[PDB]
Amino acid sequence: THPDISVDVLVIGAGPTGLGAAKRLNQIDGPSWMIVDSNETPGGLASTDVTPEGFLYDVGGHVIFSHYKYFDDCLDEALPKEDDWYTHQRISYVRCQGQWVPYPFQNNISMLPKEEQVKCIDGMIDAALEARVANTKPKTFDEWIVRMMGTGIADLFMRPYNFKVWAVPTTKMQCAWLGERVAAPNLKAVTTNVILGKTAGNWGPNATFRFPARGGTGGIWIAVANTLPKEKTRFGEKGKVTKVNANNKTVTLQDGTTIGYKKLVSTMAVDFLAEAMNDQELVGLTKQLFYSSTHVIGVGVRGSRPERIGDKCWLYFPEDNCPFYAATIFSNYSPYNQPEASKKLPTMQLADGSRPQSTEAKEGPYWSIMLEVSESSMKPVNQETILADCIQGLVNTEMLKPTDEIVSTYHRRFDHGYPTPTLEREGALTQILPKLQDKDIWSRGRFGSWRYEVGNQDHSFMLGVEAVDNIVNGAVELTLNYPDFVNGRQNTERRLVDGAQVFAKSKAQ
Amino acid sequence: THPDISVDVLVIGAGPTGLGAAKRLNQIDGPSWMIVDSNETPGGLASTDVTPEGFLYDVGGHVIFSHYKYFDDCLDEALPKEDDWYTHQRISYVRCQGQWVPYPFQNNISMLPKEEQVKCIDGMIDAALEARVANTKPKTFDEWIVRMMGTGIADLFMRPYNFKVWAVPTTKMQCAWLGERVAAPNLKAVTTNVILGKTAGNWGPNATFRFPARGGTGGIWIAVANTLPKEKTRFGEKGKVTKVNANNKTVTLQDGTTIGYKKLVSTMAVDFLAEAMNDQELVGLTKQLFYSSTHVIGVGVRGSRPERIGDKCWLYFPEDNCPFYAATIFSNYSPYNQPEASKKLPTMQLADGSRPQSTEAKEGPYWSIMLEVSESSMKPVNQETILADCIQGLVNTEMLKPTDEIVSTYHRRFDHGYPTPTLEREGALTQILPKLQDKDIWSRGRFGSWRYEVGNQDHSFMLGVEAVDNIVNGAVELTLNYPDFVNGRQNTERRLVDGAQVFAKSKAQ
Amino acid sequence: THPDISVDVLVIGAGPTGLGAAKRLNQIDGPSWMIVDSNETPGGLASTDVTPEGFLYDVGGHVIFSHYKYFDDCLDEALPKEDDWYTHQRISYVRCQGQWVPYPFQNNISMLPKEEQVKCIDGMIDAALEARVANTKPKTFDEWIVRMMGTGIADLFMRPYNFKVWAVPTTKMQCAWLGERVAAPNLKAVTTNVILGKTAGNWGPNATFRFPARGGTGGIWIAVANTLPKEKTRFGEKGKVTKVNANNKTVTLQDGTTIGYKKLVSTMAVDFLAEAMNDQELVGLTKQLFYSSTHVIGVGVRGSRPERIGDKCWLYFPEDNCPFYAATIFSNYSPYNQPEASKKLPTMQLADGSRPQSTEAKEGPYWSIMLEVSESSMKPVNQETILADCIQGLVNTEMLKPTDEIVSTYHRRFDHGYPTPTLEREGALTQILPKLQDKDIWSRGRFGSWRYEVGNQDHSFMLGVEAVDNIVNGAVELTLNYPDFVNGRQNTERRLVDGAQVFAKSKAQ
Amino acid sequence: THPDISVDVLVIGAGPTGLGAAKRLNQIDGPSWMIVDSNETPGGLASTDVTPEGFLYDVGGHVIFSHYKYFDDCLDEALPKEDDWYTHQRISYVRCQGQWVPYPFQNNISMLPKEEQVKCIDGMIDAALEARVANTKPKTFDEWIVRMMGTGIADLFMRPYNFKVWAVPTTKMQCAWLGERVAAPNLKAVTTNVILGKTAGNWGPNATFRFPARGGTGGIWIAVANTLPKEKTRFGEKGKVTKVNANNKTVTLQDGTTIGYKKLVSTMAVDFLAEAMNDQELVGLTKQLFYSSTHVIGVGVRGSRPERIGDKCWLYFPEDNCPFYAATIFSNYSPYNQPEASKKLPTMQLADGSRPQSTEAKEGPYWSIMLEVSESSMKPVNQETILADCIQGLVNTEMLKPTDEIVSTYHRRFDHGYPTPTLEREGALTQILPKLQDKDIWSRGRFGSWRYEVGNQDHSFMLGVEAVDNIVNGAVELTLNYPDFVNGRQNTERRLVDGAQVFAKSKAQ
Repeated sequence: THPDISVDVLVIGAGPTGLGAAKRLNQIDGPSWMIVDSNETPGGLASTDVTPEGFLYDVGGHVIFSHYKYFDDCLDEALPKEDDWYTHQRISYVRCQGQWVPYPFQNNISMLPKEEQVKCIDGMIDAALEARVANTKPKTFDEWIVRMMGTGIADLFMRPYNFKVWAVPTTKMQCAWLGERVAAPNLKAVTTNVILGKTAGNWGPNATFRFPARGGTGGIWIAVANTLPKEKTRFGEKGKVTKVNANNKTVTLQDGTTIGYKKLVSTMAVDFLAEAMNDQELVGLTKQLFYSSTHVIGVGVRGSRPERIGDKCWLYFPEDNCPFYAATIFSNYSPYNQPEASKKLPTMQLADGSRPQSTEAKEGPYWSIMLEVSESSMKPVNQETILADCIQGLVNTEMLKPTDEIVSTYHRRFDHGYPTPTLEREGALTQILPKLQDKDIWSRGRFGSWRYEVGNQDHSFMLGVEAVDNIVNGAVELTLNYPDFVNGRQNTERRLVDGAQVFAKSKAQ
Repeated sequence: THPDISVDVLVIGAGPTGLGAAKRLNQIDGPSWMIVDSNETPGGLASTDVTPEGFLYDVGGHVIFSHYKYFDDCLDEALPKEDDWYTHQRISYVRCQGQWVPYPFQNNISMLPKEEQVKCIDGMIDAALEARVANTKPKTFDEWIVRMMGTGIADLFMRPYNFKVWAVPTTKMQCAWLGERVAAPNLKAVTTNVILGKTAGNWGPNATFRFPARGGTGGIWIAVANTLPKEKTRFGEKGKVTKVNANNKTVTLQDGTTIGYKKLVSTMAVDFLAEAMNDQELVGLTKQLFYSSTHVIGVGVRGSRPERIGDKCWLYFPEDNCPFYAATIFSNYSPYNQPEASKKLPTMQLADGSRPQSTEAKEGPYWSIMLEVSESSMKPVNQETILADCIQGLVNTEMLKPTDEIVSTYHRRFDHGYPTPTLEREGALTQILPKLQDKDIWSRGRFGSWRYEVGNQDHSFMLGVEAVDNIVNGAVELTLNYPDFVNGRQNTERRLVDGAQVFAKSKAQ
Repeated sequence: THPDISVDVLVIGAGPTGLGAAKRLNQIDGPSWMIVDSNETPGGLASTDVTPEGFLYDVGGHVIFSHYKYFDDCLDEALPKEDDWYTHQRISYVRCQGQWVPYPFQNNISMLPKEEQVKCIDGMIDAALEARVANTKPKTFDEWIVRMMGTGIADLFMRPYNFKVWAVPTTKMQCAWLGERVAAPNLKAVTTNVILGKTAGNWGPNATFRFPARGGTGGIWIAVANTLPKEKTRFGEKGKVTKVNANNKTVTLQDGTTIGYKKLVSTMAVDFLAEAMNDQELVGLTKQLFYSSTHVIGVGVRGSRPERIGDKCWLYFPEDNCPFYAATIFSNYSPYNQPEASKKLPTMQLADGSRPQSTEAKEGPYWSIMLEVSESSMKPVNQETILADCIQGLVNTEMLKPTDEIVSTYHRRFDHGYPTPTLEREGALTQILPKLQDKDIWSRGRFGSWRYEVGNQDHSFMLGVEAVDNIVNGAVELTLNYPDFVNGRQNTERRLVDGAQVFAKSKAQ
Repeated sequence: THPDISVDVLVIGAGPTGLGAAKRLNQIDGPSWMIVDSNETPGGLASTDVTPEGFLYDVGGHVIFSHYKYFDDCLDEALPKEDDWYTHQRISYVRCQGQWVPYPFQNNISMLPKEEQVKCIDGMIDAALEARVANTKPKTFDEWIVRMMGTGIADLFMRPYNFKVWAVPTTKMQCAWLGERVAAPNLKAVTTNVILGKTAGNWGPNATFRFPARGGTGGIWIAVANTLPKEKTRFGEKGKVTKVNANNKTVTLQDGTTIGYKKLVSTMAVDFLAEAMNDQELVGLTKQLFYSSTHVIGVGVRGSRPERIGDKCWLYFPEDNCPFYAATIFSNYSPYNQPEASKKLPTMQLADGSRPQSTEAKEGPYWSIMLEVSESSMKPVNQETILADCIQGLVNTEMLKPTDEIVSTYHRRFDHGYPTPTLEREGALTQILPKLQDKDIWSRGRFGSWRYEVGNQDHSFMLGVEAVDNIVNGAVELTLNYPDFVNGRQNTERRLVDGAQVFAKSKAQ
């Protein structure tokens, strides 16, 4: 038959990965193509939302660090101005027994109760002598942890937190994925630091980072999308992909529109990929993976930001006094993530969950905090409770005086929050992925790919870019198959203008 | 002034590297490009010779295990017919103590005296213990050897072999360039062998391969080149470059003709290049590294190839029982390497260097042997003595009976035969190579990029290809920059058919 | 009341230990004393028995190696003549898959099937690399074995044999006791030996050893006893100790004789000790110990000793084709352990368990073999079967041709054969022994002490000696509390004549 | 011809050792003997001396730990009175850059400058790892030291100090003398104690030594000496032994007396013994030995035990500002180690060594510092300076304010202070001792038998007892050839009254 229309290449989804695709597609501009999204608003998970009260919230505190000069090119193109951006220094703390413990946890043991210090140092000495003897390799993530850290830190922080974040015990996932993320401590220097009750806060992927002036992180993907030809895109219920026939290389939509493709690029969750294909084998295979749902909770609050807080960017919570694994001061990122002091809002409620004295709308400055709470079969959540539970956690954490006035409340639940790096993961993937490609499909994304090592924004955008560049110029996908490689380097070669483009506009003479 | 000719990208040299340039270049066909070469006949050092007596001798008799599907693509495009190729499993030997020992060396140690067996093993056991206890690595190749090998093993085989082949010790070499080239010995495996007296030859990158029926290894490049647009090529006095004006982007010839270039790809020897553009910073740099000059000697011999010779291909010579560092049975490769069975040739003279009984021209069939030996300031050779001593060595090594009739002989020598991986090499190259791109020069190859880790035909051709792909599409050269990457993988993505090509075709409608 | 008689010191039992006691007691001569034994014939387990056919058998092949110059003194005194003794070289073999494998097993792997050789060498390489990493210590005997030897030899020989001997799995006993007994292999030299198919038979406690001219090893203790005052001794049913009251320091006998003592020395089995004391606590404690019963089997056989046998002294049987753990050629030791060739005996039966072809008494020379079979709750035995089962095992071991004529048969069962070095042993002893001493009692012996490390004849005799010397001169008991000490040395200080004795006879002037 | 008298045993020298040997000679009371010394006084070099002002000083901080219940027996007997006993908890410090640091110095590193802290700590880390791996053995004292400490603590105590006290580079001394303990730096302890800045030292509740109420350790000597019948002693210029003929077993006395002996115990310096016996070989051999020459200097001071002094016992000095390796406050051991408060004495000099402005003789109370200065040809000393040195450096360490008043001075240089544990010491000893012993000579002593491992008063004493009881009771000399053994145990077995003796006494009935 005749597909309603046909291109050489079809990109499904408007998130960062889909947009990497669209960006290189558009840049080379050799082949027929176009991109679709169920969302009239592009950016997917990387997008932003807002409360009627006027407070903005990302999906869980998205911050920028990139290994890609291409990614950076695209960004600077979409937000070219100096003031389109704010530049911040990473500030991280961990809440343990009343303390704010500077990240990395390790050398900051100095700030601990001396007894817990003792425990940590002990377990760590054990791990050190033991490691001295190793040819071999860690099996589980847990095992890895215990190996690089020691049972003191393991029991104290690592385990409880990492379950709080992953919604599964650290024993049940693997250690393959940790290369530039998770910190492995050096005993000698830790001893030293503790001796001196001093800190080293310089390490981490985040030394400096930047944030969009206004519009939250969703503004990046809006601005980025704006750069494309519009008739080459469809977002809305017209963008919703209902069905896939990989044998006809055709896709059916919500409106029953049909589309042909020579090749396909899909950023949508691979399980839904399969479900939409009606491929029994494939779905059976995709069920083998695991993921965690995220609940995002922001809070509007009245009054100029407290002194107890200040320059703190985001931070973590191992203890069980709070439902959330992490939290973020959004106000610190820019002035535009919350309304203006000048504007008058009424107090929604007291931090202790009580009526304010009255109903009047007053102004003051304000501030914003965004915390995230995980859910899975091993760690469920109750929706109604969970919000109040969070606010409570804030109380308990010495975050808010119960006297504090809550001006705003935000809650939303995301079904696929995280690819879960379980042990079964590589077994399932190494099956799924190549299976797809032989059908001429590139599944890439936080979910399309399902590799969390690679699940950051630049990572995704570059998964799209690479998938494309492979489909055209036969480029290998390093972001995909060689994460430690891509992460362990600055990638300078690929730019938004390539010698091809240069020599074409050269040819124009 | 304007120059006589101008290209987007200028390619110098017919070396497989350069031809990789011209091939990818032509394929994409985006910018203007050409190739210019001194030699009238393509392939350069990959090109083949024949004695006045009708025997073919390559330069070394190069054989193939290929890491490049694109490569095999151009090869199967140049040789689309069935009979075009012959295929063989590898037979490799090592000459010590009146005994032929197969590769890999150590397992087959069972063919040695139980005494030499003993000592070797002991070196290997000590080495094994130390091996379990080191966390660290070798500065030098020698330390490398002794480390994963042991002494008896080393002295018997490794150190001497590498002297004969490099014209240098094992101590003056850096240890970083291998792990493809040589096996990882399991003292266990070696033992189980020695225990049983069992024979298995499995190891090496030489595993199985193809050889051109006719033309030797040079016909390949003849063909592959004849697939290029002719106006895009110059080989002869019309092709020789007398000078390079580096910042004028201009190139000057032996007939006087001139070329400006947007990009410059040199496969030409990096030192040669240095003096050529006449810059003493660069020439000082280049001269910071020296090389081993190589001697190639082929020889034709009368009658059915002997009882002893049989299925063997190439052989290693650690012992001082001769001059030559290694040899090849060239006739083994193809039936067409030697003159026809029916052709009559007289015996030029006996393997014992005396005169023959019959100055008569008779036939038998003929077999051909071809061996190579290096030379340098620290391992000199005599130009007049060499040949004689080679044939002598043939007799000794039990290649020959002095009764044997020499039908033909070949000798020729190349000044730059091998890049030598000095401990000083990268420290220098990290200066030499980078600067060229500041001038827009990709100097790639064996002697172009000076890395034998990627030294071989398919590799060099690849340095060219990738230099192209980087110059157009901004790919990174993992061949040049990252050897173990490309080597430890099969690279399936890059090819003679890519999306660009395909959709040029499709859209043509 | 009045004990029938009273001495200062009472020794119970005439075995080697008891005799050590009596010997030093007598030597010093200071205190009142005497010694009693249930046995009209002294020597206990160290004694000898004889078949009506005239073949004598020890209790399981007792051979002499001593660390004690005092022991040696006593011996030379009792058997002062040159010809009272024979001097032999230790010859030991192990039956594995048809081979006679020279002791020590390890380096004699050369004589093994090359495949089993492989296995052994492998397990051993493992154990070696693993041991290279150890600070730590072996827990069980099994663990010890596997550590020093490797899983090849472990599975092959050590495990099955050691259960065959101990009547308990190696896992269930401790590695504390092995210092000069059990051999721990050196990989390097083992490899070497195997490469050369050669042997090293020089190690062991036994390099040379001696045997009593006539009378078996019982003759030693007969002579040794003869050396004492007779009225100072009681052996018979007049020597049998029925009861002990440690509170009265009095002992009652079979005849109801009663005896007082200031101190007591007891070589009798400590469990029977406690049972005889009627001490509930004690017995409860002594039940915590384990031991193995021994069945001793000798064989009279007709005809001059076979060539297959020769100089072989004794040897071991890991395999399950035979009931017995060990066997000895008694004929080799002395000509007097079997009757004289000149004497005519009838054939009792065929080696295949049949009737001879006549009942007539014929002479020939003869020969003797003494094998031992263990018993315990984990390895029981059937009395009647077990003999014929043994003869059978001989047939199967290529010991006797079924055609061989059996002249003589010996069988006897010993309830306490061995102290079993179970893991529980030290826990039990450290409770039992000091408990005893506070009652002024020294329990010493193979069974009085229950320490097998110390369970050899010289060990025993010296346990008696030391216990005494302690009870008088405040000597420490090194044989007892410091076995590794006594064993790792030649003990030259203590003699049969001491300075005291010399200076007393000096005082006689 | 004839000796003026004949003994079985001749003991040369009245010091601790001679006294031990004698003590058992009588203990046993089997044979005849005589004991001699050239001094009217028993006690040799373990003694005490008294000043004109009535101060007194032991010979170097003689302290109580006995591994021997026998040694104790002798004591308790000698000095019956509890009111003759003074009991002191063990107290110890070291002077480090102004600091008093509780033994062990390791665990108290906490009191130190932080730079030096981490220094020591990296030292111990590196050490604890390399040691983690060690298959090998330390060939020097120093070697083993660093293997214990890590270079940090290594530098900061034992190198400069142990050279201070040993007067030889510790790299020139064996570590073997410290016997069987593995040099396994204990990191967890140091680390933790360092975290806590927690001070932890010497030992208490328990660590203690008793001291004679009056008359010092010479006082002890006379105390237990008097317990002998007088006739068997020769003491004075009279007892002095001027010649040794081991052939006739005659010792020629000073007065012209000569004495025959069956066996000989001689505690005078091994060398000097070789001189007296005029043995050339043994002279040339004793030439091989080494040892240090010692200076003892005590000080009278005015006033009551000071602030910085406290109840502290004795302390060490690694630094170069003071000549002594150690000093003990005698004041605390017995109130009688100094004149009575009411005694009236003049003041010699001022702590800084100025004139007492008043030369009147007044009372006040007093206290006492003894200290010790090392000498070798490696570390020569100056008699003149030395007193004033220990003075100054005493102020350099702030043991005095320059005003502190000195009531008296004691100085003496003891020729043979210490035998040194050089590597060569066993090369000498092991040869020399068998030589002598076979002459029927037991040469035991500080410099008689030469081993610091067992150098204590109790070690000497019991080495003599050991020897004698060898000759008579057939006893091995454990404190002799097994200092690891004797030093590692509770030796309860030999008492001053032995069962033998108790039985002899019962037969006195």
